[PDB]
Amino acid sequence: DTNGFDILMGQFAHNIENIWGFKEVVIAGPKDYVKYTDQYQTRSHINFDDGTITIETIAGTEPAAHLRRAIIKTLLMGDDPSSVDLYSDVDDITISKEPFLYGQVVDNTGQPIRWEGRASNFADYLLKNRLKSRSNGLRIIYSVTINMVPNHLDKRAHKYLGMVRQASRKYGVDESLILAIMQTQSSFNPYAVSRSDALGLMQVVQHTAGKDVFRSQGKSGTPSRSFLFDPASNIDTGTAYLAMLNNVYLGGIDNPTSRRYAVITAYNGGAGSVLRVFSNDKIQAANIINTMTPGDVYQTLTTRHPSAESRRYLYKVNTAQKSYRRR
Ligand SMILES: CO[C@@H]1O[C@H](CO)[C@@H](O[C@@H]2O[C@H](CO)[C@@H](O[C@@H]3O[C@H](CO)[C@@H](O[C@@H]4O[C@H](CO)[C@@H](O)[C@H](O)[C@H]4NC(C)=O)[C@H](O[C@H](C)C(=O)O)[C@H]3NC(C)=O)[C@H](O)[C@H]2NC(C)=O)[C@H](O[C@H](C)C(=O)O)[C@H]1NC(C)=O
Repeated sequence: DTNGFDILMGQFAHNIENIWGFKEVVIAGPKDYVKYTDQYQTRSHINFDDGTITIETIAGTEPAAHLRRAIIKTLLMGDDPSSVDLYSDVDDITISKEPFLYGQVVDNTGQPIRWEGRASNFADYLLKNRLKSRSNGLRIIYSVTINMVPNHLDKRAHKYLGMVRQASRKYGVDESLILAIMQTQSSFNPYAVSRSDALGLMQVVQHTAGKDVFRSQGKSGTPSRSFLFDPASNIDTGTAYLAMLNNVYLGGIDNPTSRRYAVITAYNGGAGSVLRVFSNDKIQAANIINTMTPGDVYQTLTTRHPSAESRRYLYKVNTAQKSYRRR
């Protein structure tokens, strides 16, 4: 095991904790892109659920200078998530004719940003007119907040719809379920990384779901971090696990709506945990489910299942699915 990945997460967080204070240890998550540059002095934070871009620095020397730098690079960054290291300070951000953010944010001119010229003017504007300052209690932080367009979610999702269509046809899993999961888990952030090393758009863990999927396809080993950070691959894997959950691990459930509630919960909690909500023996755990209505099942799962994380998850995913379901 290269748990030596845990180690440099530990090293990463401690390097930040040293420089920013334990009060300011902001680190990438499933719905939050956070990239440190300039030796942990400058950080760029995209918050994908709230539609905000926050670019901070704590450097006491020419803060505007390299706020400007992060601002231009972040706006123009070409999404290759598999080549970006959010647990590192090395600048592995690349400028692209087609920035990942293109269309999700407009300058104060109202124009989408794709050229270094326009990006530059916009940085200069923000620096002159929206420069903010804060202090942790012990040292001064300079920042710029950039609001993303109101329909930024839809813009982002548009990138992956084709993949979702394909995966859905392939594995017989509803588009709306894939989209509802993906939205809930990452808000369609391809750089998404969790505290349990779930990876990518559909937040797939390598040694559990990833391993199962490979095995179920005559394939050997476990998907790498590069693989699960490639949109197409990740969505195909996640969707495959959705199908594996639905046919194999939870096929005992007869009612498709009840199976779905079970499948959704299990995607986050494991089918094991889900079955052991009805009882320790998979057999009549399944038929206790076969006695209840789906409203029951959704009830019993949203209230009486161990992981609080899961109980909210099922509520969340079903709530999103209802909006992606109608066409
Ligand atoms: C962003 O939030 C994170 O979301 C992730 C999902 O989007 C979620 O990851 C999921 O976590 C659960 C466990 O927490 C995990 O479920 C396990 O899955 C494996 C693989 O199918 C099961 O192991 C198999 O068990 C069967 C029999 O049941 C065996 O026959 C088979 O051989 C086993 N295969 C392997 C490779 O071991 C496992 O079943 C256990 C062993 C059991 O029956 O008791 C499941 N666990 C449980 C408890 O049932 C799920 O697959 C995993 N990944 C995905 C893509 O869904 C994150 O959860 C993390 C890991 C967490 O625990 O916090 C979510 N949270 C975070 C913080 O990242």
